[PDB]
Amino acid sequence: MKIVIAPDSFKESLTAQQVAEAIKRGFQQSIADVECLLCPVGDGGEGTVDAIRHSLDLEEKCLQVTGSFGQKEVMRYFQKEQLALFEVADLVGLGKIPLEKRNPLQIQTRGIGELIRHLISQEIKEIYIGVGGTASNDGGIGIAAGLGYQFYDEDGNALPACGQSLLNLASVSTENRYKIPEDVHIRILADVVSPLCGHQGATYTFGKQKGLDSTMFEVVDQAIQDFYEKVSPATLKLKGAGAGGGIAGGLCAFAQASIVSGIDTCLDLIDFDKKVSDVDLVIVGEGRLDRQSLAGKAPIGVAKRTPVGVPVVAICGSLVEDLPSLPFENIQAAFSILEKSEPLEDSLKNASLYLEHTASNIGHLLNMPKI
Amino acid sequence: MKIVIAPDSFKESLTAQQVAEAIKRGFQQSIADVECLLCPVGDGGEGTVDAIRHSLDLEEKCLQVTGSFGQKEVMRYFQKEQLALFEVADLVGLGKIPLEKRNPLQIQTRGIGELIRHLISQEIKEIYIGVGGTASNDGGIGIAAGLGYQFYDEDGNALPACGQSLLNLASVSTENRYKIPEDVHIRILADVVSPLCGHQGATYTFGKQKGLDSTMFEVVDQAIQDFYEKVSPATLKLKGAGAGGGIAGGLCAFAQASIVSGIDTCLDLIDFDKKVSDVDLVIVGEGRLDRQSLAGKAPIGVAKRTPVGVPVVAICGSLVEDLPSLPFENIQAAFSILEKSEPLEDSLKNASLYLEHTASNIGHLLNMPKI
Repeated sequence: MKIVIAPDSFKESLTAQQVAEAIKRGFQQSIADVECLLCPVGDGGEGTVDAIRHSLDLEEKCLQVTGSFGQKEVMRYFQKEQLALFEVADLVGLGKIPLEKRNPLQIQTRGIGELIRHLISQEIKEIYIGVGGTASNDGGIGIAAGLGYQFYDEDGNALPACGQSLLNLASVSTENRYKIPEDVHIRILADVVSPLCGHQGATYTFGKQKGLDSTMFEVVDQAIQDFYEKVSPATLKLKGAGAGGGIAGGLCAFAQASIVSGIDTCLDLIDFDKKVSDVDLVIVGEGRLDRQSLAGKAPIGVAKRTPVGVPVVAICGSLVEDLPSLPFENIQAAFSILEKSEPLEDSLKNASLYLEHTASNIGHLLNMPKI
Repeated sequence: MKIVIAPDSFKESLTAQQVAEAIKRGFQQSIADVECLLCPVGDGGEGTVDAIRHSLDLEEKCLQVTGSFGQKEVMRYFQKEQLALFEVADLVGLGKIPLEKRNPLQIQTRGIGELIRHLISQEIKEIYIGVGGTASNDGGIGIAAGLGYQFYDEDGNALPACGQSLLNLASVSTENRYKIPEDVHIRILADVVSPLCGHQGATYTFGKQKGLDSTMFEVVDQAIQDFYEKVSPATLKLKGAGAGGGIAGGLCAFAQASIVSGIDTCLDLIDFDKKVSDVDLVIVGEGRLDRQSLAGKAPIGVAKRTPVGVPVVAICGSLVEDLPSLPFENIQAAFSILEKSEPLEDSLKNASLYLEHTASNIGHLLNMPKI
């Protein structure tokens, strides 16, 4: 019996790789003679790159680039031939910026632009960018500045490249703008269709979680709009241009990048379609399983690509009550790993162990005879 | 496919019968040809008699007895063939007395004695009594005062019958002591091993859980110990005698009652053995499957009685961390119905929907062809 374990990561608890391994123990502990293929995935959220890295041989490289606060910092990315990959969070990620230094309007992102230029010079044709888990809200101006663009206010001053400056933006020079070769494809793995500006835009949707008082929302969101009205108004219509506090947009208007399905892309990169060829069972999952995760998130993404006749089972951190009755399509069952009423932070902490227990219990049920 | 659903009750949530019906539903929607036999069980806790009545025909009878505050109350008991069962909770039960009048030392339990005498006068030889979920803490004097014993204070006045009088108890007259026929057997179904006194006795273990304040712990506990030292010293050694604020002790001391395994006794009454003689799956479970009291729990008891070769799946409200590795004591799998992190109060209310979903998910895993 071959089981393909393709879980997403558990937000604030475990990487997809850790989830997959915990599930594998449970099954090895309960089903004799069983092949468990680990195939951790991602839907575009932070960690999605590390997941792909487990199914695709890549080489880790580093590059000294401008950090989130000016000083030179080393950024990472992964290559394989003319293919490269990297997470924008590896530079300006929230998970590496202590709260004492959290002003989404002070953070710099140009370093991302620099990374791209070096990749092109290195003869790289396919650049997959992960966005998300970011702590910045600069509508993307950093990517612009990082690609040539220069800004000025009501006075011909340099104007520091940061979100805060978008407030005092007037003059804009698009002279020495870096040109991306037409044979180079940049793709942003998206996990959300949030637009640049608006109530559902980047500033209103993710501004609070990353140190921005609601008062500045209505103002900053406005400055971001004017900025694009001048340089690239067509970007204001792009679906997921809001991801990364506007970084996704900056990448579309200045790096000619396009935003694609985070999960579908990930699945193609790791050869999921081949890995599930002639398989008995497929395990799916994520931290919270809701109506949306069954709409276009990792879980359903994996299920949709599973051969006909192959049962799919979900093992999640938790299930919301607004879930459709199962089986849902090919998803035959869905389990929550929670074991007892306890604080949330204790569940997240024992998730690995809980995951194993659930895999074992499920295993035992499968080992059960038939009468 | 024959299934026997033998769950215990889910304290402060559902009766064993309700739990079983919810589980049944889940299986009737996930398994094509399911034959579900509901067999609710109890281990002595409040609700046990009710579970028994679903598998054993008993005529419901009433009796005008002395209530918990003096006035006349109508207690209930159930008789079959020379046999009778009743729960002490039906008179002094916690789930039958609001906190407005909640004063554990002011509650009178002589009504239980009254009922027992009536049972004997009805020529009943087998009496099974459940002691659980009580609201009183009188060490059991109420049982004695209900069986003939009389008490007097420091100067010689007839002291009222309640925990409080234990504090002014000066002397006890054993004259009008009611004599229990030698052909009468009063057995107590207890789910606790708590002794009468001490730091793990009736007062200290369950006194505050409802009523008594911590400041009066020593006074009441010592006052109770003095009472037995004067009338029934050995009873102070009986395990479980602490059940029901001491009522289990009183019964043993003044009614020549014995303390038996609640769950095991219950399985015999409902005729569980034959019910599962040729079945394929037995479902068990309770509100909280814990280790500190693992051995003794209703679930494991029901399990160890399931025939050889018959898989047992436990479905519980929650599971403690110290649970042994599966399988253990016939239990092949142990699920928690929990779906998400939420206050215990919400899980208790949704308990019914959760059980249905968990049984549903289990059935689907059972319908999957084996390899």
